[PDB]
Amino acid sequence: SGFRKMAFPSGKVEGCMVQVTCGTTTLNGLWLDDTVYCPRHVICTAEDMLNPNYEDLLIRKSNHSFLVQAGNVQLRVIGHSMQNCLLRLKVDTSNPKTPKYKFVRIQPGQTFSVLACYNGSPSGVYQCAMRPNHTIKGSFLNGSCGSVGFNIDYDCVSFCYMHHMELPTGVHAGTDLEGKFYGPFVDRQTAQAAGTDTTITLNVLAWLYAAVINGDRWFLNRFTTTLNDFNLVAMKYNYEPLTQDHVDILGPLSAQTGIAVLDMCAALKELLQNGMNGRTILGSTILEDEFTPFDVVRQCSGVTFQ
Repeated sequence: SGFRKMAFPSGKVEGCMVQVTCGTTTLNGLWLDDTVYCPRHVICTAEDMLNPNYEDLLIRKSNHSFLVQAGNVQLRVIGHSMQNCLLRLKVDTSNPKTPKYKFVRIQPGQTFSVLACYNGSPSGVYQCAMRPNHTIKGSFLNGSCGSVGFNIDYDCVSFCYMHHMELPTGVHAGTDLEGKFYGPFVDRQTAQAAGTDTTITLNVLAWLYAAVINGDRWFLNRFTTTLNDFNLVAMKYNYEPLTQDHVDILGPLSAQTGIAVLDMCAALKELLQNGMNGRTILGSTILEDEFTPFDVVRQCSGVTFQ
């Protein structure tokens, strides 16, 4: 029993974190095999960040312009190249702790674990959801750039996020491990701001299924709804439209609980229109949207508390 925002064990990632310094700028890097990946803005000073031309700034650097430190050991850079918004620093030693891994670009609404790091030293781990507006509500301080996001599938680490910037509202923006930003953001100091966000409908439904699996049905009702009628309510409450693909994804949870997807949608519609009347669901007083259908199946029992 219980239901918590649960991160994946971070050990496999901790062994890959290093520190990268260029000039007076230091941030984190990810060391896999003989390559260290880090934000390319490590080559920028606060002043360069106003209007950096990375091609021009990088051509002025040599391999020894970069200092890479793994724990107490200094790694020697023997090559460098830029890939989108990341730098790939080839070093003379292969990381003996490299786990089996993959680079994946996650989609909006999906979740991942973040290993917050400073000076190449892991400091904390927590779960984040990629918001529909392509930002994440992380917890980062100066020096956290290069910290990574990941999911673990068996013993394979699927890296999906590298941290690059904080936006005006305190939320965060970054790239996948190929250096492509999530969202319309860029790695330069501009007036860019997070666009309007929306609640992740599929995740809210998944979590309501989790509540039933864990033994709570107070919020269910005798009604059903069509996808279109549900979506009229979703637009009013700033929820993403429900799609048939979402309905299909919810099949396994619907099967485990015996509650048809559109019937759970009718329950959600009522919760949105009437509120929760002082009650809680899985300990929460609000509708949680940062657990995916996969997250629920991962954490909840496979047997419903009927």
